[PDB]
Amino acid sequence: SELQYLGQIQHILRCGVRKDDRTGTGTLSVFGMQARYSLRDEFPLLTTKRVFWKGVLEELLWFIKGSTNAKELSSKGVKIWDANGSRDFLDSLGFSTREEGDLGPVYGFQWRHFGAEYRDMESDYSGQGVDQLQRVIDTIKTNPDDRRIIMCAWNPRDLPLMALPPCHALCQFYVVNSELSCQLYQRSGDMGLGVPFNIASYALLTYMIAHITGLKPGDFIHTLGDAHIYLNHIEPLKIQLQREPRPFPKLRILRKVEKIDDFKAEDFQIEGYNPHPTIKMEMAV
Amino acid sequence: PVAGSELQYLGQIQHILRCGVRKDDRTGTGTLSVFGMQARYSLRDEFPLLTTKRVFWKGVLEELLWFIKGSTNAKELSSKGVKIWDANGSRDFLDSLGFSTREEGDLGPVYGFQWRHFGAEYRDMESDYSGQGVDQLQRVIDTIKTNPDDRRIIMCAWNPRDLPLMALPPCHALCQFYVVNSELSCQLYQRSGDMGLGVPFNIASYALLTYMIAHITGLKPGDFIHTLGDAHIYLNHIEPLKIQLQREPRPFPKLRILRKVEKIDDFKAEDFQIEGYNPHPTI
Ligand SMILES: Nc1nc2[nH]cc(Cc3ccc(C(=O)Nc4cc(C(=O)O)ccc4C(=O)O)cc3)c2c(=O)[nH]1
Ligand SMILES: O=c1ccn([C@H]2C[C@H](O)[C@@H](COP(=O)(O)O)O2)c(=O)[nH]1
Ligand SMILES: O=c1ccn([C@H]2C[C@H](O)[C@@H](COP(=O)(O)O)O2)c(=O)[nH]1
Repeated sequence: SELQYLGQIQHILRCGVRKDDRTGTGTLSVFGMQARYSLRDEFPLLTTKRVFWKGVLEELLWFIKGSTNAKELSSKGVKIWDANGSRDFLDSLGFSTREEGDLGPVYGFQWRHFGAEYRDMESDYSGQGVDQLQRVIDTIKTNPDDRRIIMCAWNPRDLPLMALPPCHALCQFYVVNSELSCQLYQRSGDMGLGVPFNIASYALLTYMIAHITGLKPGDFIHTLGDAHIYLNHIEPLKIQLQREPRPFPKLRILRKVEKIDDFKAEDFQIEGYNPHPTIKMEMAV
Repeated sequence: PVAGSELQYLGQIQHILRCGVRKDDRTGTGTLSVFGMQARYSLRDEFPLLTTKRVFWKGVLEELLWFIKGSTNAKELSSKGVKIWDANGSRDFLDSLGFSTREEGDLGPVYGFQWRHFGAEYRDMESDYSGQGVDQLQRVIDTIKTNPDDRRIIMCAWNPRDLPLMALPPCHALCQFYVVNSELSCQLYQRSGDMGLGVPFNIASYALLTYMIAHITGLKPGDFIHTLGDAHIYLNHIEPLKIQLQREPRPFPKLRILRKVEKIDDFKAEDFQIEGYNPHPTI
């Protein structure tokens, strides 16, 4: 359960090697990890530290709508991408002609219009590109034993146009005994700030697709590439590691939804979530 | 001591036999399947060519060189004695997918096309794609030489746009490279792995690729992390694998690169020598 995440934190603190990165700060890094989180009658929202669930829900709906505009997500109260869409950051990447908030062809664009010619964030891409999100839902409805149910956000062609290359680069879905499972490949995971957020993110997505396809949520397999702890996250994570985890909350979908695009934020309710106080961990940039 | 050796593969075989659920697949046969597995194989002064069963090393070497050249022609690999792709390029098979206008052997935009010209408009196997697409294979080599701490060293063969034009969607869809202490490591994401026939072949394949890139970039090979999606054992493979599972593995061989190669395209099959490979008889 949650001990698997805490075990990964401990393993990086005890066996992780020092490795500098692009942000100038240091990390303790381990390459190649895998954890398994059950989705059966529980939702893996971490209890040893309060997780920004409101951000998790809005960002996933922000992904599903295909939006690549940081202002669209920030206006919902979730400012997690405002640093990567700011004028100073876009200029540091050479995007002087882009309006502030244009993250480029990122998660939302690749999920819904993979292969389309990206112009800007306010363009209409209807009918353009590959709709991977609907393709995986239809494949599950008709051929649940398929071993190719993959949604990939890593686009080498669109890569130089992205404000930040996708961290959760590829995910695969798996069905057996009417149970829907999902494995995520995260090329680089910020164990302090991003990883707890990403775990609930793809657990919520599996709950959405299971509800649409009438399946029961199974497991979420979290595979990491460069699993790293930033140096300014060492002391906060040592505090979290000394906390006793509480029971995971449960996720209730309030109404019967037929299409993935009809999900609203008011359709989801987290019950029984009593986390420890939040731990401030600053984003590296 | 287990460590990152062949015992991990045998352990995965045992775990699927004991905890794998029955799951039908696209083929007429069944599988015992487990979703989500990960193993670690050391590349330090040894090469993970499995010893509990003889591995088609000639196929491993020729197929990787066939990928590096950007070829999507099954006949080009078949002419080297490796007929593993001949079924997916046959005339009967191409017609069953709707590719009636394709010459026999045209596998479509597959690994060789996606590794070297990702995003280019695919025509056929005899086309010239010079200057078109993203050369991921050269990009990862350049990134390792100049920015080894980069967390984006990724070569991805999964192309949703080119997917309906492929004779077979990529099983090993994405791999990532990692550098620390002058050691090059590689993690592979395999969406579905045949533990009996494919997985031992794929382990040596990407371990050999790590040896090639380490030789060019002047780094030491480290570990190869094998991540699996649908790790499955075919039902007709259960009894042969139970026999292999009762065998004691022998020490891994060593891979020797005979000459100093500067570019990934200059590697020939005669540049590699496997020494000390003593596998068990085939089952
Ligand atoms: N280095 C580095 N760069 C990154 N770029 C984007 C991410 C992903 C990502 C950022 C932030 C969060 C979060 O939880 N944010 C907040 C939580 C709270 C709260 O818990 O009260 C209040 C405010 C925020 C906020 O950011 O407005 C979650 C995922 C990321 C990373 O993880 N690492
Ligand atoms: O969803 C996300 C977004 C970002 N990050 C973290 C991983 C890295 O610490 C940083 C991205 O930096 P690069 O690996 O691209 O250098 O953000 C995550 O873990 N998950
Ligand atoms: O490099 C490869 C190619 C194929 N396979 C096996 C996995 C599956 O058993 C089958 C492919 O079938 P699909 O997963 O596409 O259904 O071939 C491998 O293990 N490795």
